[PDB]
Amino acid sequence: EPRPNEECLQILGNAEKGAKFLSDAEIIQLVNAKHIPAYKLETLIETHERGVSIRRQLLSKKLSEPSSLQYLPYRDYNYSLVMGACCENVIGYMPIPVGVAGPLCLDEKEFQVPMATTEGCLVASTNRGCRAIGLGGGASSRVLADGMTRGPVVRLPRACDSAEVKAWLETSEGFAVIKEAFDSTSRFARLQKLHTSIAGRNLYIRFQSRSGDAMGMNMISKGTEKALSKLHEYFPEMQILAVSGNYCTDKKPAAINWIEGRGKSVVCEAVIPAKVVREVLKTTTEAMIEVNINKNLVGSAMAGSIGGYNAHAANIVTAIYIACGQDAAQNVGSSNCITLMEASGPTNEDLYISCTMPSIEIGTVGGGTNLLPQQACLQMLGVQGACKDNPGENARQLARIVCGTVMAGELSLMAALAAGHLVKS
Amino acid sequence: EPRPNEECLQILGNAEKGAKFLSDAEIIQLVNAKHIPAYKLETLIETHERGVSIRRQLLSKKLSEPSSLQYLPYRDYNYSLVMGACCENVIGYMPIPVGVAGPLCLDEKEFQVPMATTEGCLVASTNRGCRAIGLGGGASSRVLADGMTRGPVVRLPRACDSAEVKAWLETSEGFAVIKEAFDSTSRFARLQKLHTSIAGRNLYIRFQSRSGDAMGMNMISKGTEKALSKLHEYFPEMQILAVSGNYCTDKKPAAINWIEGRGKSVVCEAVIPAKVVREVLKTTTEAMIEVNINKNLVGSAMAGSIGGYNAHAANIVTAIYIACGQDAAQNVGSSNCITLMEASGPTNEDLYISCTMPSIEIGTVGGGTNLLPQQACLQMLGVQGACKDNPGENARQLARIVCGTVMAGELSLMAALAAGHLVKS
Amino acid sequence: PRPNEECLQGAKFLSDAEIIQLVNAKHIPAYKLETLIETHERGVSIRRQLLSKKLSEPSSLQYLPYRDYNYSLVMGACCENVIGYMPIPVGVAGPLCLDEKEFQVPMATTEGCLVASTNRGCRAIGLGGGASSRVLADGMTRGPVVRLPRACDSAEVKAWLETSEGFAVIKEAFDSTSRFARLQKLHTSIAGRNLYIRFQSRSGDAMGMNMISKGTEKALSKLHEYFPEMQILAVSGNYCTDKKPAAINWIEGRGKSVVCEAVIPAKVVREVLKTTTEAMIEVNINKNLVGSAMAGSIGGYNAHAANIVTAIYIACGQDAAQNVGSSNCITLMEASGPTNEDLYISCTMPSIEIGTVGGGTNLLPQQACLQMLGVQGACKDNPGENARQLARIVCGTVMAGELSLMAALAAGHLVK
Amino acid sequence: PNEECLQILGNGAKFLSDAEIIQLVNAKHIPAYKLETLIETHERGVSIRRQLLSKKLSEPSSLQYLPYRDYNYSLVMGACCENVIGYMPIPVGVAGPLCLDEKEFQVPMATTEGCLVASTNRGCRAIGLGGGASSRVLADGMTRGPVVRLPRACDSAEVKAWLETSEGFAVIKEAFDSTSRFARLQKLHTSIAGRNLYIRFQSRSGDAMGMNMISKGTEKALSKLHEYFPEMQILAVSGNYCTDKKPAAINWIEGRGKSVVCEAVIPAKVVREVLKTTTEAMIEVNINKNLVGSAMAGSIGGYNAHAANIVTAIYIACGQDAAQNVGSSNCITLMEASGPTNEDLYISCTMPSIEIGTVGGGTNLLPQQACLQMLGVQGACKDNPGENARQLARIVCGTVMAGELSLMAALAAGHLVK
Ligand SMILES: CCc1c(C(=O)Nc2ccc(-c3ccccc3)cc2)c2c(n1CC[C@@H](O)C[C@@H](O)CC(=O)O)CCCCC2
Ligand SMILES: CCc1c(C(=O)Nc2ccc(-c3ccccc3)cc2)c2c(n1CC[C@@H](O)C[C@@H](O)CC(=O)O)CCCCC2
Ligand SMILES: CCc1c(C(=O)Nc2ccc(-c3ccccc3)cc2)c2c(n1CC[C@@H](O)C[C@@H](O)CC(=O)O)CCCCC2
Ligand SMILES: CCc1c(C(=O)Nc2ccc(-c3ccccc3)cc2)c2c(n1CC[C@@H](O)C[C@@H](O)CC(=O)O)CCCCC2
Repeated sequence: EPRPNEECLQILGNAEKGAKFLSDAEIIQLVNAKHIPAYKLETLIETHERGVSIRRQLLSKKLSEPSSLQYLPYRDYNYSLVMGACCENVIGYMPIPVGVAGPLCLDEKEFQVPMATTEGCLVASTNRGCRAIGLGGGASSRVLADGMTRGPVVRLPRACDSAEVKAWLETSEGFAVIKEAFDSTSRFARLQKLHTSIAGRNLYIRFQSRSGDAMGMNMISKGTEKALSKLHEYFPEMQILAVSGNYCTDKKPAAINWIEGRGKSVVCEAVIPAKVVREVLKTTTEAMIEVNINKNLVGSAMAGSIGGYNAHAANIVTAIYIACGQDAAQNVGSSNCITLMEASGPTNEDLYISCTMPSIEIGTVGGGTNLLPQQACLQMLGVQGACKDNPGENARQLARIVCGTVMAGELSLMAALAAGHLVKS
Repeated sequence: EPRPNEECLQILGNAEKGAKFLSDAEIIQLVNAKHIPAYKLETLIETHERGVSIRRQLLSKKLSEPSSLQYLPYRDYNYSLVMGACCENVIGYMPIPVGVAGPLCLDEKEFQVPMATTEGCLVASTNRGCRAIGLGGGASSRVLADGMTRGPVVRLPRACDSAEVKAWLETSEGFAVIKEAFDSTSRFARLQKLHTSIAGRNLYIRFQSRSGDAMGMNMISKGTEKALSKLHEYFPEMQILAVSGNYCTDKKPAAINWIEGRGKSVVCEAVIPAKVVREVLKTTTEAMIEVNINKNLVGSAMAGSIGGYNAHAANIVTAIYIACGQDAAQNVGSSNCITLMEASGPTNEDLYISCTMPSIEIGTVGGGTNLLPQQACLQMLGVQGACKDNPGENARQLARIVCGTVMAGELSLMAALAAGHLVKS
Repeated sequence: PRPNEECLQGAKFLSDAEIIQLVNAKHIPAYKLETLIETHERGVSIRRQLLSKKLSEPSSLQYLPYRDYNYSLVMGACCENVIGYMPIPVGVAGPLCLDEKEFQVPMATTEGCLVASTNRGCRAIGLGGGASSRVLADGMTRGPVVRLPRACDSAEVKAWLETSEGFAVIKEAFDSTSRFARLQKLHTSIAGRNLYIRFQSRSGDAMGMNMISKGTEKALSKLHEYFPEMQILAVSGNYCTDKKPAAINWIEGRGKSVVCEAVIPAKVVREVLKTTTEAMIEVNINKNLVGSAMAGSIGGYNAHAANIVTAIYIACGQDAAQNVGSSNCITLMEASGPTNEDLYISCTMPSIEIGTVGGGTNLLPQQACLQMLGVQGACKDNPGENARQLARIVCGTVMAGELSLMAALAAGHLVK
Repeated sequence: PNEECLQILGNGAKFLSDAEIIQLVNAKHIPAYKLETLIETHERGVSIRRQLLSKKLSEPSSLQYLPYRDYNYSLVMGACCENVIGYMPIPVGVAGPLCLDEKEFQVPMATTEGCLVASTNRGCRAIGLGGGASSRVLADGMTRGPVVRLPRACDSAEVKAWLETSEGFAVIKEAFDSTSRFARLQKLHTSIAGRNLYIRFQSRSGDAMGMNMISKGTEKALSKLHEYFPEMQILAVSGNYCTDKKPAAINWIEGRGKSVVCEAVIPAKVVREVLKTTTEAMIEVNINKNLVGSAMAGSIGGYNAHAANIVTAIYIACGQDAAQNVGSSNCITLMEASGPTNEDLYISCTMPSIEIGTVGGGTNLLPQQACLQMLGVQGACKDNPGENARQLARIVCGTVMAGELSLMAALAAGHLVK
C-alpha cells in the first residue's frame, strides 16, 4: 500500500486531501530519502498525536534498541497547548509522581501543596514539617521585594564613554527617558531603580520590574530591547552585545541575586512549641539550633557557599516548580535560602525558625502554567492564572507558599539529622 | 446501602474481606469520623490506584475549588514502583512534554537526547547546536574524575582534639582503618583521599567514593555511617552531629564542588568550522567569542558567580534530568559549568568551544530511574541500568552526554545573542 | 641609684632605672606612667625597658628604632603602647601619565622588583599617550545589624525605609552629625528577624569610617524612635563590608569605585614589555578571568593589584588592613587599533577605601608622600577631590603593575 | 664647569659635589640609570634621587619630612626595594602578654589605627585570666598554581590522569624536590577548564614563606612535564590558581601556607569585668555578624570581625609581605556557651591560609628582625626546620582571637563609635 515517492508528494501538496489520506509508512518514506525534511512534520500532518507517533517511529529506527520508547507514553495527552509554545520535536511525555504536603498553615490560611518528585521520603518529610508548623500556631510570610530582572551588556569604544552612560543613567532625567521607553512596551512594565556596573568598556545594566502574575522573562526582555534603543539615540557609539550579559542573573549561581534579589524576595517564620519539637520532630530545640548553626551556617561557610545556607530548599523548590509548570532550571537561583534557628519564649526551649529566600523566580501565567495538569496544581493553591483586582497577587502568594513549604521541609530534614538519622529509613 | 460506621469497621478488620468490600463513600465516612488516618490509606487499600483515587476525593473537598484536580491525571500509571520508593501521599502525576535533540555526535557515537521541558524553543535551539557540532566533525569528552561525596560534621570536646583526629585521618594507618569500615558496606565502595576542614571544635569530613552506576547518595551515606562508627572507637568523646554538615555539598551552591568535584567531573570540546558557524549559527566566530568573554566570564565575574560561567547549562541539565529519572534538585550543583570559546583554524575564523562541568551528579540505577518511562529515555542513549562488564560506564556515559548537550545549547543560545536577537522568536 | 622612697614625691628629676624600679617592686601601677613623664620620647624608652625584662632576648629591642621621631601626633590618635617604629623602604614608580598630569607614586614595600616592575608599567603607559580614569561612584559604607521581635516586624522596617518619607527622616538624622555627611540610597537585607542596613555617604577627603559611624549612630537612634522594640545588635554586622572579602563591596562598590584605561602601541609592547599584544590577551583571559574563576574568586580577577595597593597605602597613611576590599579589581585586555595589534588594558576597582585626611595621613612622613602626588590634606575648593584623585592614582598605578607583571609572565618568567 | 666634571668621574664620584653631579644629568652627559653604581655610597645615591625628584614635583618641598638618613640601605638595595627615596615610619605598639601554648608572648603591631593595639591588648588580658589559649598547625605548604595549555581538552585530560598516577607524580615530585633542600611536594591538585590545565604545586619551605622556593621547584617540575608532553605550552607560572594575594575559595578550602586553629574558654566573671558584657550577648553578635552578616554580604572566607587589622599590623612589624593579608586574614570566628551552667565563653578562630615566614623578604632587615626576635621566632630554626614560622603563625591566630574578643565585646556592649 505504500505508494511511490513522486505520487505521494502530489497528494501532500493537494490542498483538499493532505497527509490525512497518506499512511504512516508513506509519510516516513518522504522524510527518509529527503523530500519532507524532518522538522517539517509539525505543521503538515492532520492531528498532533499522529505527528508524535510518526516522530517516534522515525526515532525508533535510529536507536540501538528499536523498542526503547515502549514505556514512554504519548497517547491521549493534550498536545495542542504544547506545540509552538512549550516543547519541540515532541515524542511523548514524562510522568513525574505528584504527592501532597499539608495542610500548610500560612498567613492564617491553609494550603495543600503539590510536589512532583521521584525522591522517596521527600513529601512525607515535608508533610511532617507542615504538621509541626500547624500545631505551633502556624507560619507567617512577607514579600519583601518583587521584580524580575534582565542584565544586558553593551560596549562603548572606551571605559570613559561607558562611564558617561553610567552617569547619564544615574541622573533623574536620563532615568525618566529610559523608564518611558521601557514602560511603553506593556501595561505591567514599571522600571524600578537601575543598577549598573562597569568593567572597562563594558557596561552591565540591570533592568528590574514587576511583571504582574507572569514570571516575566518575555516581558522584561521586550522592555529592555526598546529601552536600549532609546539609550542608543543619546549614545550612538553604543553596541548592544547581548540582552543577557549574565548580570540578571538567570539560571546560574550569582551573589547579585543573593544581595539585590530577583523576582520575589520572601521571608517565612514560625515558633514551634518545645512539645511539638519533641513529639512530631523527635528532637529538642537545643539540638536543632546546634545542627543549624554548625551545618547551615558554619558548614555552608566552610564549603564556600554563596546563598546556600540551608539544608534542602532545592528539594522543595524543584518539586513544587515541576508540579506547577514553573521553569525548573530556575531552581538554581530560586533555591537561595538562609535557614535560621534560635531559642524562643521563657525556657528558651521553643524553636524559632525563619527561611529567607531573596530570589524566587515564579509566575502563575505563561510557560508551563498554560498547560492543564500543572494548572490543576496551581488551582489547589488558589493561585492559578492572573488576578484581575490585584495583579501580582497570585504569583506573590505562590512565592509565599514556596518559602513556607521550604521552611516545613527544613524543620523535618534538620530534625532527622539531629536525632541521628544517617540513612533514608 | 452506605452502612453505619461500626459495621464498616469490622469488615475492615476482616482478613478475607478488608478494604475491597467497602465502597469509596464508606471509606471516606470512616476517615471523616476519624477511624482511619490519611497515611493508613496506603496499606489498607488493595490496589494503589484506588488509594490514589480516595486520597484525591478527600483532598478535593478541602479545597476552595472542588474540581481543581479534574485535569491532573492519575489513572493507568504504574504506582507499584512509586509507592514507598519514589513518592508519598500520591494524588496523580505531572506529565512533562519530552522532546529530542540529535543526533549528538559525541566520541564517534550518536545520541538521540531526551529533554523534558515546558520552555519554548529550548529543544529546537539545543537541536540546532547539535547540528552545528555534527557538521563540524563532532565533539569529544573525557570524564576527569568520579566520586559522590558526603560531608558529615562531627564535634570534638575541644579544637585541640579535632586537630588530633584530622592528623590521625591523614596518617596512612588511620586512613586504612576508616577505608576498611567504609568499603565493607558495599561492593562499589572504594574510599578516596579524605578531605577535611576544621572550624573550632567542628571537623567536617568529606568522604568520597565511586558508587557503580548509582548516583551514590545511599551508598556513600551507608559507608559514612560505618566509617564514623569506627572513628568513634578511636575517639569516643566525638559527637556525630549530622550526617551532612553541608560540606558534601548536596543541593546548595558551594565552591568545594567547583574545586574538588562531586559525582562526575567532565569536559567536552569541539571545533566548529567557519562555514558551519555561518550557515547553522548565523553569526561569526569573532562575534561569538566577544559575547562569551564578556558574558560568560566577565559578566559572570561582575555578578559574583561561583561556577556559573555559562549561558544556560541549567536548562539542558534540568531537561535531561527530568526525562531520565535523575534528581532535578541536584541541578543546583550539576549545572556548574564554565564555557570557553577561542579562535582556531587558519585565519582565526573557526570556533574552538569547550564546556567544563566538574560536578555532575548522575546515575542510571536507583531513584526515578527505576520507573519504566524514565527508563525508556535512558534506553534512547544506551545507558539504562547497570553495566556488569564495566561498572560505571553507563552513568559516566550519561554524564558525558549531559556535558556535550550543554555545549550544544551553549553554541545555539550564544549564537542567537550574538546575532542580535534580544527576544525569543 | 637612690632608694624607692625619694621618688614617690616632679618626674623630670628622676632616672629611667628609678621609674622602672617603682613598677618592679610594685610601688606604683603601670597605667599611671602614661601621663607622669614629661617628654614623649622618654615615655617610649621606659616602655621598651619594661618590655625588655619580659623577653627571653633582652637586647632584641636594640635595632628597633625609636629616637628622633615625632610621637606627639601618634599618641592618643594612631597607636598605643608605642615601643618605637618600623621603617618600610619607599620607592618611586613614575612618571605616571593620568588625566593630562604626571605623578611620582610612592610605594612602601619590602618585596624585590615590585617598584621597578610598576615603574616599567608606567614607562609603557607613558609611551602610549597616558591613561584615563573616572570615579564611577563615591561612598564609604557601614552595615549595622538590628533585630526585631519577628521577621514580619523587620519586613515592616524594610518597607518603611524604602518609602521616600522614611528615608527623608533617616537622612535628616544622618546629615545632622557632620559637615560631609550626605546619605545616599540605602541598601537592606533581611535574614529572618535580622535586618542589615547599608548606610552610604561621602565624607570629604577623609576615608570616612568614623564619620559614617556617627551618622549611623544617630540614624539608628531615630529608627529606634519609630520602632521601639528594635534591638541594636551591632554597628557593624559585616554588611559594610569592612576589612573582609565580600561580594557586596564588589557589586555595590564601597568608598571609591574607579575605572582606568590605556592603549599600548604594538611597538611599545614589543620593545618595552618584551612580549606581544596577542600573548598578553591570552594570559589575561586565561589567568585573570578563567584562572580566578577556577579558584573560586569573588573580585580577584587580577594579577597583583594588592601588591600596588598595599605599597601606596602604607606610604600614604592609609589603613593597610583595608587592602582586602580595596584590592578588588578586574584587569581586562583586548585587541585595539586598525591592525588589531595594539593592547587595550583596563582595570576596574569598585571598592578603593581611601582618604587624604585623618588617621595616618595626620603623620608628617605619610604627608610627604601625599604631597608628592599633590593630594595631601583637604581639598578646600572641592571637598573630596584629593581623595578621589588618590583613588584614581591607585587604579592607574595598579594598571601599570598589571602591565609589567603580565608581560613578564607572558615572556616565560618563572623568577625573580 | 660641565666638561671638567666628566674627567674626574674616572679617577671619583666623591670628588664631585651634589650640585655638580645633578648639572651633569640635567644637561644629558650621563643618563639617569647610572646612579646605583657610580655614587660610592647607598645613602648619598638616595639623596641625589630625592633632589632629582624634588625638581619634578609641583611642590618642591614635598619630601622634607620623609626620612632617609641613618638607615641600613645595603640590605634593601637589589632585594627588598628599588628607586629608593627614603623610608616610612609606622608606629609599633605592643599587645601582651599573650598566653599561648604554655608560653607568654609580647606581640609587635605596626599600625596607624587608633585603639587597635589597646583593644588587641585587652583581648590578651581576658585570655590570660581565662587560663591561656591553645593552637595547632593543621597544615603547612606554600602553593604555586601555574596554567598550561595543550592543543585539546582531551590532551589536557591525558596529562591530568598521568599526574594522578603513582609513577607520574613520582617523576614530578623528584624534579620539584631537587631544586631546594626543603622542596618536598605533597599531592597535586589539578583543575581543567577546556584545553587549559591548572596544576597546584604544594610544598613546605622550611621557615621561609616559600614564594621564591616553590617558584623554582614549579619551573623545574614543568620542564620534566614538557619532556613527556612536548605540545604543552607553558602559559604562566601563576594562572591565579595558587592563589596569591587575591580572594579565592581554593585557599579557604585547600589552605595555603599555615592552616591554623586557636581556642580559649573565657570565664563568666572575666567577660563581665574585663570585656564589660555577657557570654550570651557575644554569642548573639558573633552568630549574626560573623556568620549571618557575612553570609548576607556574600563572604567567602571572611567570617570574622577584624582579623585583617591584627594580621596586617603584625605582618608589617615582622617583615612579612603585607599584600598577602588578602588571603592570610581568612578567618572564621566561632563562639558558643561553655562550662556547667553555659556561662563561660568558648572562642575559636580558624585561619586556613596564613602566609608567613621568618627568613627572607622583609625579615632580612634589622628593625623587622628585632620584632621577630621579641617573639623568639627570628631566622631559621636549625633543630626543627619550619618551627619558627609555625610559631609565628600560631601567634598570628592567637593574637587575632584576642582581637576578636575585644572588638566583639565592644560591639556587644553597645559602642557604635570608637
Ligand atoms: C528530605 C528527605 C530525607 C530525609 C528525611 O527527611 N527523612 C524522613 C524524615 C521524616 C519522616 C517521617 C514522615 C512521616 C512521619 C514521621 C516521619 C520520613 C523520612 C533524610 C534524608 N533525606 C534526603 C535528603 C537529601 O535529599 C538532601 C540532603 O542531602 C541535603 C543535605 O542536608 O545535605 C537523608 C538522610 C538523613 C536524614 C533523613
Ligand atoms: C534556549 C532558549 C532561548 C533562546 C533560543 O535559543 N532561541 C532559539 C535559537 C535557535 C532556534 C532555531 C531552531 C531551529 C533552527 C534554527 C534556529 C530557535 C530558538 C533565546 C533565549 N532563550 C531563553 C534562554 C533562557 O532560558 C536562559 C537565559 O536567560 C540565560 C542567560 O543567557 O542569561 C532568550 C532570548 C535571546 C536569545 C534567544
Ligand atoms: C611584581 C613583582 C614580580 C615580578 C616582576 O614584576 N618582575 C619584574 C618585572 C619587570 C622588571 C623590569 C623593570 C625595569 C626594566 C625591565 C624589567 C623587573 C622585574 C615577577 C614576579 N613577581 C612577584 C609577584 C607576586 O608578588 C604576586 C604573584 O604571586 C601574583 C600572581 O601573578 O599570581 C613573580 C615571578 C613571575 C614573574 C616576575
Ligand atoms: C579595632 C579597634 C576598634 C574598636 C575598639 O576595639 N575599641 C576599643 C576597645 C577596647 C578598648 C579598651 C582598651 C583598654 C582597656 C579597656 C578597653 C579601647 C578601644 C571599635 C572600633 N574599632 C575599629 C574597627 C574597624 O577597624 C574594623 C571594623 O570596621 C570591621 C567590622 O567589625 O566590620 C569600631 C567601632 C566599634 C567598636 C569599637
